[PDB]
Amino acid sequence: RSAIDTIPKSRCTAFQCKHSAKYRLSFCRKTCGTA
Repeated sequence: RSAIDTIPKSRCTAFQCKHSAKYRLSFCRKTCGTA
């Protein structure tokens, strides 16, 4: 339950941050403040 890649190297992942949206942002966003 930790980061994935390119994201805010912490605990945000499209596997959490925003499940049905990883193909919309890229991976991380809402809980990632990155995209």
